[PDB]
Amino acid sequence: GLMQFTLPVRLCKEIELFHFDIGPFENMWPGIFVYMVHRSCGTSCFELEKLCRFIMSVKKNYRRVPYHNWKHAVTVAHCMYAILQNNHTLFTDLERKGLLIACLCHDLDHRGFSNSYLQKFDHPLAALYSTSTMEQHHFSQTVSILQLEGHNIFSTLSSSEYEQVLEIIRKAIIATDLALYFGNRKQLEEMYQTGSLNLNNQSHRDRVIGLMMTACDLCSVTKLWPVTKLTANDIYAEFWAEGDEMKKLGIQPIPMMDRDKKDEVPQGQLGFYNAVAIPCYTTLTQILPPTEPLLKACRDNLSQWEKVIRGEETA
Ligand SMILES: C#Cc1cccc(-n2nccc2-c2nn(-c3ccccc3)ccc2=O)c1
Ligand SMILES: [Mg+2]
Ligand SMILES: [Zn+2]
Repeated sequence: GLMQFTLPVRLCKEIELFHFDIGPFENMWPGIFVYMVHRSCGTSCFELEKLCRFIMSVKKNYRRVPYHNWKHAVTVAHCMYAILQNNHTLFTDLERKGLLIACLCHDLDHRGFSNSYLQKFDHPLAALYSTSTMEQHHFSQTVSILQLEGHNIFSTLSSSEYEQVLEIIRKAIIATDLALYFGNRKQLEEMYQTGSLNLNNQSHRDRVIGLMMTACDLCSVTKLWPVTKLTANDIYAEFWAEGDEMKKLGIQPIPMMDRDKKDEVPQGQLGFYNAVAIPCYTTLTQILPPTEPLLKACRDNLSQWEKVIRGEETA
C-alpha cells in the first residue's frame, strides 16, 4: 500500500491534460493506467497484484487491429480519468472504480468490424444479440476475465456493491454503441434546456455516464492536430478493410468504407465532426462545464479538416 507509482516529469504533468498522448511504448501503458486508478480512486480501492493480473489478461484479449486495439483502450481510459479529476465531487466511489475499468474493457476482443458487418455476414454473435452486438460481446469478455482465478479486483465489495459496480460497467459498455448515442444526447439536451436534468435520478446519471463514454471513445478527435491526423489513418484502415469484406459478400459499401473513395475522407470527417463529435462535446460541456477543453480541441480539429479541403494543408 506504500508503493506510489510515479511517472517521469513531462508525463506526470501532461497526463492531467485532456489531450495527453500515451506514447509509443506499449510497456508503460499498464503503469500509466495504475497511476490513473491510484490518483482517481485511491491506493486502497484495488489490490495491486490482482489489478496487474487483470490489466495483462485484458491486454491479451485485445487484438492486433489498426485502431480498436490495446492503445485505444488505454487512450479512452485516460480521457475518462481526465473527466473524473476535473469533476472531483460529482461521482461516487463505485462509479470512479467501475468507469475506469469500463473504459479499459470497452472494446475487448474487437476484430475491426461494425455491428452492421456481423449482421450481413450472419456472424453467430448476431444470433446471440440482435442489438449492440459487439458491445454485449465486450461486456461478456469483461465478465470472463473478472472470473478467472486471482482476477476478481472487486473481491472486497459486498454482494450489493459488486452488482451495482457490474451494472455501471454493463450500461457503460453498451453506451459505446454509437447507434444509441444519438437518442441519448437528444434526451439530455432536452432535459438540460427544460431544467429537469437531476443527478439524484439514477435514470439521469446513467444517461450522463453514457455521454461521458461516447466522449471518451471519440477523444482521438480532441487531441493536438498531428495525433488526430495520424489516428484517422488507423481509423480508415479498419473502415477500408470492412468495405473490402462488404464487397466480398456482394454489397457496395458506403463511401466512408470504400478505399477507392479516399478523395472524400476530409469531407467525410467534416460530416462526422458536425453530425457527431461537436454535438457530443457541446452537450457534455453544458452538463459538466470543466470538460470544455474537449469541446475547444474538437473545434480546432474541425477547423484543421476545413484547411485540408481548401488545399492550405495536405494529408
Ligand atoms: C473505426 C472506427 C470508429 C468507431 C466508432 C468511433 C470512431 N471514431 N472515433 C473518433 C473518430 C471516429 C470516427 N467515426 N466515424 C464513424 C462514422 C459513422 C459511424 C461510426 C463511426 C467516422 C469517422 C471518424 O473519424 C471510429
Ligand atoms: Mg466499440
Ligand atoms: Zn472504442
